[PDB]
Amino acid sequence: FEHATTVPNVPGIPYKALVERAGYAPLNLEITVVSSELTPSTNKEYVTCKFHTVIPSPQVKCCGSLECKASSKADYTCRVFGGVYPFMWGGAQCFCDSENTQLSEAYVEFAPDCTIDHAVALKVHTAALKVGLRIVYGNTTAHLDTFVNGVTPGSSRDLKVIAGPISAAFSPFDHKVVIRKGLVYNYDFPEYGAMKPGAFGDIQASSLDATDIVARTDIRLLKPSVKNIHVPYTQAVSGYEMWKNNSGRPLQETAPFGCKIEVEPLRASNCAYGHIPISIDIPDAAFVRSSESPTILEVSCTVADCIYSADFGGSLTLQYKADREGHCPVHSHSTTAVLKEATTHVTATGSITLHFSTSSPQANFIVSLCGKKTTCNAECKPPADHIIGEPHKVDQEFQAAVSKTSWNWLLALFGGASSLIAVGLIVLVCSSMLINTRR
Amino acid sequence: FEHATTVPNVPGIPYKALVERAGYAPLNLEITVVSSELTPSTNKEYVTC
Amino acid sequence: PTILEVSCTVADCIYSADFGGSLTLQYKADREGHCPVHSHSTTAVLKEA
Repeated sequence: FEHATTVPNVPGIPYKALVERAGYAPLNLEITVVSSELTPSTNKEYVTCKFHTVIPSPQVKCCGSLECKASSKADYTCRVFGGVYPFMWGGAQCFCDSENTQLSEAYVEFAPDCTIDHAVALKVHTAALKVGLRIVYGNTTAHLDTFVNGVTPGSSRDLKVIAGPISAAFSPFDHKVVIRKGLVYNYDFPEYGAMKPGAFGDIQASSLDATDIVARTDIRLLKPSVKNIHVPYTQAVSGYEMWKNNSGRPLQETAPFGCKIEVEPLRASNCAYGHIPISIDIPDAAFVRSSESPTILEVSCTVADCIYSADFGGSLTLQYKADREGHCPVHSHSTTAVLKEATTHVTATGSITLHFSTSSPQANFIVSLCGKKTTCNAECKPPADHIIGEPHKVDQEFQAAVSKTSWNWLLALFGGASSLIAVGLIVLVCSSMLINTRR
Repeated sequence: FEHATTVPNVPGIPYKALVERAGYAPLNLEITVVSSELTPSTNKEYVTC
Repeated sequence: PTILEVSCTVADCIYSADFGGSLTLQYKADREGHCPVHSHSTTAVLKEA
């Protein structure tokens, strides 16, 4: 039976449903998103990190001239200085006062420590929500993973499931994202090759192992104005370190919907966003023929002490009579209430003390027991503790958020205001017809 | 879970209340003041005889 | 345990400082066990709990 329903995309929440085929008995269905692994499609724009300004050993032509040459190295820059007459500890390193030039040279390369303390820039073209689902149907159950797309079904042995499209398309990753030592930051990094000095990504390459690194750290070669040989290099503060100091907190602690964030591959885990359209290809052998299931003769309900809370703050006792003992499914036909239990034993007579959690202050919901339906209602009170360590298993249907004791006043006062809107016209009709009867 | 109630300030009398822990089955609660010790703040003024 | 049905029939009783009152309750329950018993009304307190 290819049943279908919408499941709330909240991790660990046991959503419950009931399937009512014609000839087969009612069967309990419950779903929980045990995991979500929203992984975006991504590619490496560039790696970036601290750079080891290498200022290579300078070159000299003691009596002649020199000229720089082009090079592929990152931010490679050169100047030829005249009249340098440089010295080393041995003494003067050249034999001409004039006619002597210094070829200073500078370039940048990834520091040896970039093997680990480095960042990688990634784009997130799109993200597909792959949710691991725990599914239980009748007494049997299976654990499987599915993609919330509505195109590719997730099948676990005989049980096949199709999920999606997600109710609300969502992703925590901004179009640009940067990864650093397992942390994730949504910094709007500049495009490949678009390096700017001192900002993030001032040096970039496709890989730390690459030999085509490029950079633009505004490195400047000053005029050697000292007796000993020197290459006075002045450059912008290392952009990677500057960003590291001002990155703000990582998305890993600020992503919406409480999503945990993990690398390898980049993904958002346990996001609690929207709802997941679910359809299940339940194998027929899971059901039993209606007459095979115990069936009630008479049922009644009593609910007491209930409290609207994320906890199962409600308690109710259902009284029943049934054709025979056995196991029965139980469910709530009102989504404003959900039961803790799901299946119970039953007897020719007796009662089941069920547990439930509800948001509406009135426990006004139709409980279904073994295919029968019985109304239950009672005043539920606000919890004594304003905070609970558990997510709510229900959402406030505004139609029931107003208590009967409060909805009472709405449905009372909205009526009376209209009470005379027609009476004036009725009096007009009466007087006019009296005139037409006497005129 | 916490509960609160007023209690008659009478020694030896076992006061009794019922805690209605929502979905948990209620629990009896007898509050019994074994003794009271109203201690005034005091300072010695002087000894005399 | 929890009780499906219950009713109160008070025996002869005396309003006094002591437990001069006695009452009885018929009950129907789902199973055996120690249920709590208490008086929600402030003007009366049960000896048993």
